Amino acid sequence: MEFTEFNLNELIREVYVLFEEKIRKMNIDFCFETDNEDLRVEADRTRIKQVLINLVQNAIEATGENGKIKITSEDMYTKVRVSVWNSGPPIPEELKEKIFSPFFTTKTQGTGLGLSICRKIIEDEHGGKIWTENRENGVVFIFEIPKTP
Repeated sequence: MEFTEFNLNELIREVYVLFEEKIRKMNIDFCFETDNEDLRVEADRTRIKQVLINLVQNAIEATGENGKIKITSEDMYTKVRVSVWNSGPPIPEELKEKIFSPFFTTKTQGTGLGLSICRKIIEDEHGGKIWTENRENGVVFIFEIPKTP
């Protein structure tokens, strides 16, 4: 695991830069907002990164050309929350939970949403929570981790 202290907002930036070319090519309107530029946490930097990478990849794929992605990060005292919202069709409430389970079907297209590993990292490793809600003309994926283990 190796837990290090880092600016969580630095991870968000690295992941935007990773997908920036694609986001631009697709004419996706991207927004990042934080209520605290220095959002310090002790966590497994590599694994949290992996979660953000998956959430942004999925948001790009779900929103499609001319879509919209917003990431927000929030300082909540002893914990942080990161929200990755995309414009696009809602996830049916029935797959809202199911989506984080180790469930698998050949019906799923592409290489998968990778959300079981996301839940493994956030909840099982970090003691936090990850969930999804339907919002605006879109869908949001939210996680919360404690600031310290």
